[PDB]
Amino acid sequence: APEEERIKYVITVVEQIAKDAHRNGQEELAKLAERTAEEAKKATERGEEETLRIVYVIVVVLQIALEAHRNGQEELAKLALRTAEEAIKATERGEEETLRIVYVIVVVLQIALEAHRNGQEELAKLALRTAEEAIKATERGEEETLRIVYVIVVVLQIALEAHRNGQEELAKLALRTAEEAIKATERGEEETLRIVYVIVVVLQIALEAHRNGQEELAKLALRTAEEAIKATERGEEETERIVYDIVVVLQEALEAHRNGEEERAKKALDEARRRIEATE
Repeated sequence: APEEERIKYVITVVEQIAKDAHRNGQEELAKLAERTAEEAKKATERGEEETLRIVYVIVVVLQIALEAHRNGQEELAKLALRTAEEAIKATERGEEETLRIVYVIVVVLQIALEAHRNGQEELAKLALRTAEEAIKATERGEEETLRIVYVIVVVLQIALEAHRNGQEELAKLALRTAEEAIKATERGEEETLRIVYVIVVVLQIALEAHRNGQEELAKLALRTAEEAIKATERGEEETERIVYDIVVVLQEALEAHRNGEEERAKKALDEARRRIEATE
């Protein structure tokens, strides 16, 4: 399993740095390596669970399209097919986004492995703390995607219940809400891909500069990628605030639909749609 061998090598290298730091006496490097190696384990475990929920979402959206076609409602089946296609495009973008983030971590840890092996302990500590911030930022993106997945799953359940209850207006309005949530996630993936590629370029500068002996250039480039990751985290914190404001609206739509007040549930999903379109 190539998806399993690359992760094992990443964790093995960092754990090897922690053992070498302890025998040499650098506990700051040891505690930084041990914590970074653990953050990678949690990012891998959280990534595996994130992949399963996304597959589950795609099955549900496709399941609705096949069911709505058999029940006669064709306009809802086309809307679910359009929603499913964008969910697939969103997942494929996340795959390339994940593939570039993994390369980010590998390059940084390669800098840390070479810096610690060549004696530059201050450069090795700088690389490991940048690697940890990159993993922490990735975990914050994984948790945020899971929050987005929950928004989609709740909306998909409303559309299925409304479809089986003959409430096509609420079913179409829900799928449209789930549709915009996927479009908003796509636009966030596009802007993130532009940032991650920019960070890859800067990290390749530090790796080559260290191998060629430009230590001052290597530290400044590695330092530049650190604040780029930190600046990206601060911007993502604001996006998390809006999503929580959307989840509260979906809970109002859930409670209005289960209690029969369908007019309040439609107004709630409509207000949530305007907020989603404004996010990105």
